[PDB]
Amino acid sequence: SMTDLLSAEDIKKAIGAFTAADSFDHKKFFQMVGLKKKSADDVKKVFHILDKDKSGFIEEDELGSILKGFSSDARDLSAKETKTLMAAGDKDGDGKIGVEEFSTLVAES
Repeated sequence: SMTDLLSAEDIKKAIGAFTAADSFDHKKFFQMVGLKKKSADDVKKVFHILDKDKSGFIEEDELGSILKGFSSDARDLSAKETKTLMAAGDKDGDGKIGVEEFSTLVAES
């Protein structure tokens, strides 16, 4: 889980409070979820949870799957988010998010 690091409450509200909004851009959700509340290391703690067999990074395509890790209560990465959230979080512009970019996504939102 990611409650000891990331604000457990935030993730609960941010995830279940935005059905369509976050559906467009989770960036804002990134703020409400409380991912910024901590540092890249803290947020990364979940990255190890979700990025278990992603070889260090998840692909925008599969990103919509791994999404449920946190979003299991909300929706997943759709066309909009793949291009919006993945392409954003992965500011480096690699179409994917790895241990390196997962820190950048914190600076994004």
